[PDB]
Amino acid sequence: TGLLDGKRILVSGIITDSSIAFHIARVAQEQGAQLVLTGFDRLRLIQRITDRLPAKAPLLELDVQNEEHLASLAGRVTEAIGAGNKLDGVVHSIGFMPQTGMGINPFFDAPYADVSKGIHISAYSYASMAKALLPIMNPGGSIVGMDFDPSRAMPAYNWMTVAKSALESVNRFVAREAGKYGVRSNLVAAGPIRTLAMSAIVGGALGEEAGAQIQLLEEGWDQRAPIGWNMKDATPVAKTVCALLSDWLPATTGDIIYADGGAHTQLL
Amino acid sequence: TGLLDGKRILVSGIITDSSIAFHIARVAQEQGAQLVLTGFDRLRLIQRITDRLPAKAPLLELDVQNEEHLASLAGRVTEAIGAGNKLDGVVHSIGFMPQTGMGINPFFDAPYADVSKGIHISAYSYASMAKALLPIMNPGGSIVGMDFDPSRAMPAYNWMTVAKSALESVNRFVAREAGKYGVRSNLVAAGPIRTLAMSAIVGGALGEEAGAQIQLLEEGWDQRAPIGWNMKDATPVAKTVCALLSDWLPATTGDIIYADGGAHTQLL
Amino acid sequence: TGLLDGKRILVSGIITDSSIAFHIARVAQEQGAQLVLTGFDRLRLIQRITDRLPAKAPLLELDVQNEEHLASLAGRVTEAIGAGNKLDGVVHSIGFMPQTGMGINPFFDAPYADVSKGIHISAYSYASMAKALLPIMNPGGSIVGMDFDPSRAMPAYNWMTVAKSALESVNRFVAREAGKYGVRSNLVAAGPIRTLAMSAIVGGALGEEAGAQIQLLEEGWDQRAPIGWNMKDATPVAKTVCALLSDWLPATTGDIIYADGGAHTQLL
Amino acid sequence: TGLLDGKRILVSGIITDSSIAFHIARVAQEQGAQLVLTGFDRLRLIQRITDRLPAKAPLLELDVQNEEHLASLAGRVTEAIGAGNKLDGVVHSIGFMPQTGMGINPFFDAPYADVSKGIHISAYSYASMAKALLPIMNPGGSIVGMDFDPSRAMPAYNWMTVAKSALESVNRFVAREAGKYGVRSNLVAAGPIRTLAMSAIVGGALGEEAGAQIQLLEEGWDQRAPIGWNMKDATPVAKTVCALLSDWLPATTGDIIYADGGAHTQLL
Ligand SMILES: NC(=O)c1ccc[n+]([C@@H]2O[C@H](COP(=O)([O-])OP(=O)(O)OC[C@H]3O[C@@H](n4cnc5c(N)ncnc54)[C@H](O)[C@@H]3O)[C@@H](O)[C@H]2O)c1
Ligand SMILES: NC(=O)c1ccc[n+]([C@@H]2O[C@H](COP(=O)([O-])OP(=O)(O)OC[C@H]3O[C@@H](n4cnc5c(N)ncnc54)[C@H](O)[C@@H]3O)[C@@H](O)[C@H]2O)c1
Ligand SMILES: NC(=O)c1ccc[n+]([C@@H]2O[C@H](COP(=O)([O-])OP(=O)(O)OC[C@H]3O[C@@H](n4cnc5c(N)ncnc54)[C@H](O)[C@@H]3O)[C@@H](O)[C@H]2O)c1
Ligand SMILES: NC(=O)c1ccc[n+]([C@@H]2O[C@H](COP(=O)([O-])OP(=O)(O)OC[C@H]3O[C@@H](n4cnc5c(N)ncnc54)[C@H](O)[C@@H]3O)[C@@H](O)[C@H]2O)c1
Ligand SMILES: O=C(Nc1cccc(Br)c1)[C@H]1CC(=O)N(C2CCCCC2)C1
Ligand SMILES: O=C(Nc1cccc(Br)c1)[C@H]1CC(=O)N(C2CCCCC2)C1
Ligand SMILES: O=C(Nc1cccc(Br)c1)[C@H]1CC(=O)N(C2CCCCC2)C1
Ligand SMILES: O=C(Nc1cccc(Br)c1)[C@H]1CC(=O)N(C2CCCCC2)C1
Repeated sequence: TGLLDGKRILVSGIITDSSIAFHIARVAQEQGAQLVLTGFDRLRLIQRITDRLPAKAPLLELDVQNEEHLASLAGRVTEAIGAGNKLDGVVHSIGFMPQTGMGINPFFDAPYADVSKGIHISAYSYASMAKALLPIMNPGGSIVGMDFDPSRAMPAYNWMTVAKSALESVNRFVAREAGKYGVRSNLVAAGPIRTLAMSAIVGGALGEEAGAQIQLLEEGWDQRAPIGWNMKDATPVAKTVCALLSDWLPATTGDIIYADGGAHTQLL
Repeated sequence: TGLLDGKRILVSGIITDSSIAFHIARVAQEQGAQLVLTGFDRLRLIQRITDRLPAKAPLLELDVQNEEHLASLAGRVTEAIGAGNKLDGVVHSIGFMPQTGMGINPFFDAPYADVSKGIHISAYSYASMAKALLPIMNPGGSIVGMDFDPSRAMPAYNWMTVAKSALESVNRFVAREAGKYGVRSNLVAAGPIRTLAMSAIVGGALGEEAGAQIQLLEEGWDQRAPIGWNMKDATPVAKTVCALLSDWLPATTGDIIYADGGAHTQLL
Repeated sequence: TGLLDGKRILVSGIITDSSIAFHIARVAQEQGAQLVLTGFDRLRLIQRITDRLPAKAPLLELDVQNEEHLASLAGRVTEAIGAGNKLDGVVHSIGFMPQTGMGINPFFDAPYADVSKGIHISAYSYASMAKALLPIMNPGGSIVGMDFDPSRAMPAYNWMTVAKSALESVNRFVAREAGKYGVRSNLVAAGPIRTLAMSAIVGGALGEEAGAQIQLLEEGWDQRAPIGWNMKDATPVAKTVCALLSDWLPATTGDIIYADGGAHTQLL
Repeated sequence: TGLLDGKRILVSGIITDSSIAFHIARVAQEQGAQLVLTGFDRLRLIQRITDRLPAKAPLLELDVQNEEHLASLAGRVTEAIGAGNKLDGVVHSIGFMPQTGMGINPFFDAPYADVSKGIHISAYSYASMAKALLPIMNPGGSIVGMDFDPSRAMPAYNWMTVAKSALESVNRFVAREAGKYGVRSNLVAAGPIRTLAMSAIVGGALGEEAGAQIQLLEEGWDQRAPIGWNMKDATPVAKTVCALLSDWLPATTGDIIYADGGAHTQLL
């Protein structure tokens, strides 16, 4: 009876209880969705974290840089949700950039191997996951990825900005493919969320100046947002992802929905 | 139990059974909303049309060019929904441009009096309506207006394009005001919908070349849209408006959601 | 031998020696252009100001709200530059909004008559001037208007933002008409320039909060701009307008060039 | 006495006489610039081609994937233009994507190694070249790269679209670095130019459907462009690059100038 009643949804990207994907998973389950989860590398940790979700959900291993994992993924999902069943939704909440590509390390000093790894995980993998899963998605389905608005440059975000610009472009091409299946593809551009790592960066993990810059970004964000922005609360973001996973945005694809308090619409 | 259960929503803009606002009203009522309707000039016609909606809804007169109508509107709404009750939602589905400002009449030949009238009704009135109704809206509420993507020029749409560009700008300022009330303001940029008037234009009501241009626009739209576009079906648009009226896009304001099949994301 | 050698260019919008148009006129003359000037209302003042330009230029009266002035304009220009000669360039540097539509007066309290007047002068008149002058422009010619980036809302600029959004839309339609003549149409989106009026607003002419907001805008602008921004210097803006008036941007029309230090490309 | 009189400009990207960079080089020399050229792999061919330029220019080898080439580049340039002299301009006209990432090969079938190579050459190298050359650029200098508008998806261009989206993002960060040197960074988004390779693709080199799609793109481009578009003529593009290399766009950085006939401003 919830927003997502009866829907089978794959959620990637949980690593801590502060992960945006954890909150996406929690809200989707509150709204009646049946989930399959995917996790990278630390599956014991991730199972222990996801035990706290309101309902049980199978956890599958997925390193998006691993071709074998991607080749087997649809079969492993079908095993978890049962033969003859398909997915209605896929959430990509995956991002990574080596520390040379973010923070106080100069923009020009990031080696391309590092940048390439970040773009692989943060942008190309959105296509990789759609390739793997569209064959087991139902018409009317929905693929959602997470974005951080890269239309303008900003301090420290550096090559991760570039990776997000690439992701936005990938999403428009994934929509062309997904459309053949009756499936939508979209991104949610979220405001800053104080995940574990972000608090670590604010605390200086990538250099003092980067931490200072993020605090400034956060303060400015809430100021600009006409309805404000609470960086400690991922729930408005998770709700937005569930809106796109639902039946209520049926004519939106290849697009970007901004769950950012309206900040990007305001100069000051 | 629907998406809009318990919500009180004002819907403007119904004039025929093919009006986008009629379909918005129908879907909102299907999803549990309690409506108040507003109508321009032809209230007997509009009552007869809206008798076909699934539930009863009070019809109020509102000419957005009439200062008296706007000054009395909140009191008349409060009378209709009962003292102590406020609105959760407001739908602006109002547009007009004199024939000198659209169609085959040359762009340069539209007198400013005509253009000004079109901008008054199509853009300024979004601010007028927000001014009148924000004092009787609840926190968490939502103001939605209808848009037709004006970021690029196109044949025949002419000064109505300009009016929509102005509307998009107005919406960003209305978000700043609405935010003070805990209310969101957004537009839905819809693909072409074959309303009575559009079929009239396709049939040559504003000149043969304009009709030909709209048919080309419509065909191109469905081609570009990765999930296609059915100009005869307003329901995907109405669903999108209901999504914004709901609780499920709580961090989106001053913004534009595209219910256009994804066409604007694709060149060809 | 200058950039604009041999070119005949009409420059509107001079009212003080700090007007952007004064600096446009000065630079164009330095670069070899032969000018015709147009002025509103205070022609004695404007002649006295423009006596300080490096070369003589005929001054013609043009109130863009006056239909007679617009109807006679091409004939008066042809008289000034000589029969058989046409214009190569037209600069629109005209803007106005009543004080109810800018400053600390609330957004919702601007009467539409005031907003309409501002849109007439600031947006519709770009079309009016193109209508009047395209019949006496040479192929390869260039129409340039002044813009202040309205893609996001901001404090106090209010309905002038809306007028600029409308102008951007008008410019795209003027390009369609101008193209028939082999003429380009573009806008220059300038950073903040401390004209007489702006210093007056900073000094509180439209309310204290508006003045404070502009100082904040100015400071933020220079901070964001990767090459900085000097609000006291209009010359980089004037140079950009001359670039568009020249032969060196032959494939750019309906477009917006940002002479803003790069500020709009940067979040922080 | 030309537009670029006295300026020392590095031009990369010549491989045939139809290369956009050849035409950029030709026009810059016509306008008084003194050039240094860089070439990839086929230096005998490139010397023979560039012998046809109006003036002599040293050719240097530069594979942007080669760290040694980049590390030595500034020293080799300084050798060619003489100690104590610096560059005023740098043109990046470099792009590549393996055939798996463009054409009729499905979007999902491009291996990441191929995509990474394309992004390395087409996007990261803009940063690589700026890193190498900013230490030998004069204040007031200008870095220009070539772009093909990737804001919307389109048939066949596929991962090259993604690479261009990344480039646009890189350019905004390169502007932040370049600004420290008093140097601007910008892209020129060109309309389609019928280079050797493009004619090869139109002739079916990357599959019949891709060729058909490009012909459609080309036809639509000229139709939309308000001043038209001649895919056989690179000169308007080269002129635009020279405008950015000149002193006449001094307040534009991190930005994109569209030398596309105005096509991107028009829907139809
Ligand atoms: N935190 C914010 O402020 C913010 C804002 C907007 C968007 N986003 C985006 O939201 C998404 C989730 O980020 P988050 O803030 O929740 O951080 P997070 O660290 O909780 O999530 C990132 C996830 O990426 C996964 N990942 C990394 N490498 C992987 C690989 N090889 N294979 C599979 N998964 C891999 C990690 O295991 C982790 O689960 C990312 O796309 C991020 O860019 C974050
Ligand atoms: N039809 C499409 O293709 C399309 C596409 C995108 C957006 N839109 C927009 O959707 C909205 C509804 O348009 P529609 O196609 O349903 O047409 P419609 O003719 O059914 O609706 C337009 C409404 O505006 C009302 N109106 C006109 N002058 C008014 C005034 N003075 N005061 C109050 N109301 C007034 C009319 O009475 C009518 O109800 C408009 O904003 C239109 O621009 C339409
Ligand atoms: N000053 C800035 O910060 C800034 C920034 C970006 C863009 N702009 C724009 O540049 C242009 C010039 O502005 P400015 O700052 O030089 O101010 P200004 O006051 O010097 O110029 C505005 C001009 O508009 C003219 N004008 C007003 N009503 C008119 C009418 N009825 N007919 C004809 N002309 C009329 C005035 O006489 C004046 O010459 C305007 O379009 C303005 O919006 C200004
Ligand atoms: N042709 C068009 O329609 C078009 C349109 C817009 C933009 N562009 C862009 O203009 C630029 C030039 O393209 P073009 O059409 O003139 O094609 P071109 O083939 O003539 O130029 C591409 C150049 O990239 C060089 N290159 C490839 N790999 C390299 C490497 N490892 N190191 C150094 N250089 C390398 C090639 O040697 C060649 O000189 C590219 O950025 C292209 O994306 C082209
Ligand atoms: O890093 C972030 N913001 C951030 C913003 C500005 C500067 C810097 Br340094 C960082 C947020 C946005 C984002 O994509 N994140 C990712 C970064 C890679 C690992 C997963 C989380 C976290
Ligand atoms: O007119 C429309 N499309 C349209 C598109 C292209 C050219 C021309 Br002429 C028309 C649609 C979009 C739009 O705002 N409409 C309005 C026009 C004013 C009266 C209410 C409906 C109808
Ligand atoms: O007003 C301006 N900036 C400005 C910016 C922010 C808030 C406020 Br209040 C003002 C500048 C930009 C602009 O279009 N101007 C116009 C305003 C109308 C009269 C001519 C000059 C001056
Ligand atoms: O490829 C092009 N257009 C193009 C457009 C649409 C589909 C396809 Br397939 C191709 C043009 C634009 C562009 O970046 N080019 C590059 C491609 C890589 C090698 C150098 C030239 C050529």
